[PDB]
Parts: sequence; C-alpha cells; structure tokens
Amino acid sequence: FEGFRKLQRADGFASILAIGTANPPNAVDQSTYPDFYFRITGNEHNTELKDKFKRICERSAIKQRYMYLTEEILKKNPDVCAFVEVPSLDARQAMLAMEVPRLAKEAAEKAIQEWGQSKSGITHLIFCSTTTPDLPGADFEVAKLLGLHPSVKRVGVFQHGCFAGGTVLRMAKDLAENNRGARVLVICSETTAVTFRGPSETHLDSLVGQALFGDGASALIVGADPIPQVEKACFEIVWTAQTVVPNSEGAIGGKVREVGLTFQLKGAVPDLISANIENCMVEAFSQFKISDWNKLFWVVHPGGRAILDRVEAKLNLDPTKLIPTRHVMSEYGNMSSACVHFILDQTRKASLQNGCSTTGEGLEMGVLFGFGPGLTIETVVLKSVPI
Amino acid sequence: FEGFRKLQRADGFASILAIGTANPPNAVDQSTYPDFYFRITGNEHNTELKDKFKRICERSAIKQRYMYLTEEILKKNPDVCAFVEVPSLDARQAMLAMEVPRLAKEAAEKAIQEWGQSKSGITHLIFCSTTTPDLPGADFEVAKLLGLHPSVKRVGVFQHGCFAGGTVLRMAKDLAENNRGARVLVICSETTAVTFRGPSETHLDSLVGQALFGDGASALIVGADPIPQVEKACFEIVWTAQTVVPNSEGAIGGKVREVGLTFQLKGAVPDLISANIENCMVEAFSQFKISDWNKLFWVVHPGGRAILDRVEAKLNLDPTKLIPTRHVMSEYGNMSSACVHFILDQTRKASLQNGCSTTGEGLEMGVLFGFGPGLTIETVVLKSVPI
Ligand SMILES: O=C(O)C(=O)Cc1c[nH]c2ccccc12
Ligand SMILES: O=C(O)C(=O)Cc1c[nH]c2ccccc12
Repeated sequence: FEGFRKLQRADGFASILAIGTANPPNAVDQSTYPDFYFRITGNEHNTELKDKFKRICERSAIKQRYMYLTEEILKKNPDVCAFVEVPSLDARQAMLAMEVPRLAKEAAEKAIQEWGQSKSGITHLIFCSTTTPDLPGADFEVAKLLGLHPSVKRVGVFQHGCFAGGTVLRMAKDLAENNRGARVLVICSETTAVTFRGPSETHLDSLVGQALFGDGASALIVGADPIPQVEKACFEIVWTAQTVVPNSEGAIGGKVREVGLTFQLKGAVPDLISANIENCMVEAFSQFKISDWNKLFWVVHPGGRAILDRVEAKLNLDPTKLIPTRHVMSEYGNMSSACVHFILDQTRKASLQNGCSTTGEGLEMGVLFGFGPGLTIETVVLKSVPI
Repeated sequence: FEGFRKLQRADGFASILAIGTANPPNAVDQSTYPDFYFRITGNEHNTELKDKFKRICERSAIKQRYMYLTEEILKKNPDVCAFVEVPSLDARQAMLAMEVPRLAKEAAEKAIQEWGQSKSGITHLIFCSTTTPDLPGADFEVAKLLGLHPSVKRVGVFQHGCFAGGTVLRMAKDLAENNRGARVLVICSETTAVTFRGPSETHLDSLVGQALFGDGASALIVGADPIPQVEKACFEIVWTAQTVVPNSEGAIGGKVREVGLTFQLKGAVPDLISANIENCMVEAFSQFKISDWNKLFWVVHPGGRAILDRVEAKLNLDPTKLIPTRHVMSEYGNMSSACVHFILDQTRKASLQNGCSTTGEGLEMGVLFGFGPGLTIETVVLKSVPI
C-alpha cells in the first residue's frame, strides 16, 4: 500500500490550465438603472428613496452589469418585484433551475475549448452557486448538460457566498494534487434572480445589493503535472487559508425564506476587512520571505468600491495593483464567487498583451482574496507562469 | 517550491481516528407511529391511506427512530403538519437553524473526546446536512458552538443528500492526505424537521419517506500519519469513486420550496441500485485482486429494507455481512448521510468486543456505499486496523 499511496497522488502544484467566463446577454447600464429599477418595481413616485439609490449607484464604480432578469421577465413575475409583502421563492427556484446551469455550461464549454482536451478526461467537478433549488444540486445538472462521464466525482458548494471563488480554488488544490492525472472542472455560477427584489426604506442594505450584484459564471480546469507542450498553465495554487473575523457574523448574511433569498450588509464591512487583511498577508507570505506587498500581483473580490479603497490604503498598494480588479467590477459588478476568476482571466490576458514576463504582470507571486458571510476571508497564494 | 510541496503534504493514508454520534432525545416507536402520524396530521378518516402506511411501517425493518419533532412542537406548528395547503418553510428554517448545529455539536464533542487531543489541533471542518437555512451555512455555526479556531478551513456540503456520508469521506481523504498535520472534523447532521409533513393520496411517492426518515448526527476525526501510541486509527480511506446510474434522475429527489423540502422516492430504486452495484465492486476491487465479495466487511447506506435485500441477493453476500447495517436501520431508521458513519462505529466496536483480529470483523478490506439523488452511488474502499 505504501507504493499505492505514492502512485495514487499527483507530483507537482495544482495549476489552472484554462479559464472561461460567461454572462447573460443583457447589459444593464448603471447610469440609467435607478429610473428603470424604480419604474419596474412600481416605486416611481418615491423620489427620496430613488435618490438614495441614485447616490449608491453613482458611487459604486460599476458602469454596467449583465442580468438574466429583463423587463419582460419581471413583468411576468410581479412577485419578484415586491419587497417581502408576498412570497416569491418558488418562482425564483424555477428561474435558478434553468439559468444557473445554463451560464455554468457556457463558461465551462469555453474553458474546455481553451484546455483543448476531450471532456472524457475530466475526473472531478467542483460547482458553486449561492443557492441551488433541488436535490440533485446544480452540480448534477451541469455535468449532465456538459455530457460528462457518469463517473465524474462531484462536489457542490452552496450557500457559502461571495468568498467561494477562493473556496473552490482551495478545494481544487487538494483534489488535483492528491490524485494523479486528475483534471478538475471548477465552476462558479451566480445570478440575481435569487436576490432581486423591490426597494424598502427600512432595509437600505438590501438597496445597496440591488445596485452592486450582477450575473456571471466562471469555469476553470485545474490539474497538477500539466502535459508538456499539450496543456498550458497560467497560475499555480501554492497555499491557501480561510479565517473568520471575530464578532462580525451579522456583517454579511443571507436567509433562504418564502420570499426568496434576503440579505443584510453592514457599513462596517470595509473597516472589518481592512483591519484584518495585513495579518492574512503576513501569515501567507512570511514563509516566502516576502514583506513588500507591491512585489505581488493582486486579485481581490470586488465586494464594493469602499472595500477596495480601504484595502489599497491600508496596505499601501500602488495605484496599479487593483487595476484588473476594478476593471472587472466596472464591467460586471459584483458577481459573487465568480468575480475573482474573471479578474484572474483579465490579469493573464493583460500580461500577455502588454508583453509581460509572466502571467502575473511580470511578477512571480500573487494573492487572491475572497470575502463574504462570516465575515469570512479566503486567502489564496498564487504563482504566475513565465511567458 | 519542490521541497515545499513535499513538506506541505502528508505521508500516509487518511485515517479515521475517532467516531462520535448523537440523536434527539425523543425515541419514536415504529409500532405505534401510524396511529400517531395520522392523528397529528388529521388524516384519521383516510382509512385506505392509513392502511397502506401501516403496512409500510410494519415491513420497514425499523423498530424506532429519534425525532426532534415531538407532539408538543408539532402542536405549536400546525403548518408543518399539513401537506402543501399552506407555507411552512420559514418555520422549518427556524427549527433547522437550532437543531442541526445542536446535534452536530453533540456528536462532535464525543468524537473529540475519543480522539483525546486538543480541538486547537483541528485544521479543517467538512460539514454536511440535507439543507441549511442561511448564509453563513451551518458549518459556521457549528464551528462557533465548538469553539474552533477562526482559521479552521470549512467546507459545507448541502443538498447532496443520502449519499453524502460517502461524499464527506471522499473529501476528507484528499484534505487529510494533501496537508501535513491536518486533522479534519467531519460532521453529518440530519433532522426530519425539514421533511416531515402530512400524507397524501396524490403523492404516494412521498409516503414511504415518512416511515423511514429519522434524525441523527455523526462526527469523525480524519487525519493522515497518526501519532504512535497517542492517536488510534480504526480505518484507512484507501480509494473512492462516485457514479450516476443511467436515466434515473427522478428516482430519488427533493425540492426546496415554500412548503418546505418535498421529496420523492420511486419504487424502482432497489432494482436500479442492485443492477449497478456489481460494476461498482469490480471497478473498486479488481486493482486489489479481490473478486470474492464475502472476503470484505460491509457498510451500506440503509435507504430501505428492499435495497439491502436486493444488494445482498445480487452479490450473494453471506447473512452476516449486512448485520451492522441492518442493526443501525433497526435502531435509528434512515438518518440520511449520517447512517454509514453510525454503521462504521458499530462495526469497529463489535469487532473489538467479539474478539476479531481487525476493526473490520477480522477482515482486511471493506466497502462503504452511499446512495442518493442522481441516482448517485458513492463507493469508498476501506482498510481495517489490526486489533
Ligand atoms: O460581496 C459580498 O461579500 C457579498 O456577500 C454580497 C452578496 C452577493 N450575493 C449575496 C447573497 C446573499 C448575501 C450576500 C450576497
Ligand atoms: O435514502 C435515500 O436515498 C434518500 O435520499 C432519502 C432522503 C432522506 N432525506 C431526504 C430529503 C430529500 C430527498 C431524499 C431524502
């Protein structure tokens, strides 16, 4: 059995071999959203509430978001336009059963095409979405739509939230490294069909969510020991950690109820994250003898403009570190778990296009952060690949 | 980094170092359940439906089940006693928020006691439950109740279902083996608070479940490289697999809706499982030169008496192979994901008191099966420990 364990496991670091992304074909301009949102939900006369929302959108640093929900769909689903005066879970579950796997399939097909190998080689599937409507979970439906082998080992990551873009990489590292030849398809698929609802002056935090959350799905192929000249790695998953900021459970949260998924957000989030991020960095990089955070490439979950500004200030990052992060937030908004993967894609693409020496803007090491309910912080140390 | 990867990972097989279990205090006698169930749900007048249920309970091979739901709680929650006439999800979520973590904590405390080491040594937490009400998921709440370190790495396994007892072992193996020094707390906590509802002539495929499902939580400590004369392993997790039986999506399933979690179990389940179980065995054991299924110890998810009877017949298993499995089903009923861990615990404890040479009834290799929505089959190959 000794030789068995040694041959059963893989040799090198888990590496990202492909990244694919997808979004609903409906771009929503942030500049005109306040009027649209208040009109479709039937609150056009509530000028003060609309003005509060207008202010939130204007300072969001989000230019547009892609949304599965269209005026036509909302018109056919008035219950989703209410706040909580009527139930709407069942209608939302029907939407999720269709849209989450659809976006997941689209992103995965792109990742698989880049990877360039037959899907018969995919051995595992890690699927993540804020919620899933039934049993089987969406991991089953996505595998079915993709025509994966019945024997693909699946793991569904539900109700983890915005930090899960990090969680799935942490999970993928162990699956890929402990199984020789394993090729893990990792997918994050999110849609506001589960969170969209009318405005309420007594729940301004929900109002912030209506201005920031967007739809999208990301897909990665992760595996150790990439085949020379056949597969191409863009990043290596070196080390990971997960931690909870003390006394902050109510900072970010959600509840699955008869009115669908409701969520709460506290203004203290930016401070809470920035006050604990330095320790995440030291614990992650002391072992690599790195103390200058500007010598790393960055990927940060774009939970909100304030969060990015606070982390940037607190860690004294130069104005260029968060360019890829802010770029994604501006073009897609907060797509929950999928965000950091879009940012990784933007990072490697900008690197190749700018003639950088590595897929990490010319730097060797990098850090990826996921933030969410807990308050939870996922840390992922990455290594770029020479170009 | 080469030396880093080697130092980062563990040396041997993931091993179960402790097993603890827990159940609600209310023991429900199966012999008197039909009268109680039809009375509390106001179905006393439906004689034919009651007669059908009586026979189901009488042939269930279940003597009792532990249930969080008591007549008192049910009396205070009439919405939970209805079938689907009124919404009941919110009430159920409140029950789940309290009970799932409570049972999980009880089981985990016992596992940690057996293990005998400081809980500060726990590095990961894999938590499983059919559903979870909010974000954070129950994994967060359980870690909090147990006083685990904020940096414990968590993974919640929700809406996977009855096969997840195998799923969490498959996951624990990679986490334990790819992380030197890692000690993974694995917990499965289930309660019928989410599934209990009145019977219905229009949904007979949902009737059997009310006679079989019970409550319970299991907890294990999994880790590679046990400390000599300090920690003690009872089983090693050697190899795992997961597969889906062709065209059987609707055989076992559930939906989270406004009336709570509804489910369906088709009568074809026993046949579907037995017709695919032989292939699972060949794929798992051919590599170990084992072809005689009676040379292995067994742990089978007790989804129902018929499944067990059919598997035993199909594989021509000796009458002693499923004794532990049937014993757990008889004393606890179908506790979903937790079942197989209760059975593992019974297997090792009996082996030690019966004078067997190993924790696997004197045999070296064994197999553990999880069955659930898909229809999905989880195969886990285990190795016993000498006694
Ligand atoms: O960006 C973050 O940290 C969030 O958790 C925001 C978020 C997006 N979708 C949600 C659903 C429920 C709770 C929070 C969120
Ligand atoms: O024993 C099995 O295979 C089951 O899946 C039974 C079961 C227990 N709890 C459930 C909740 C939803 C769907 C099925 C089950």
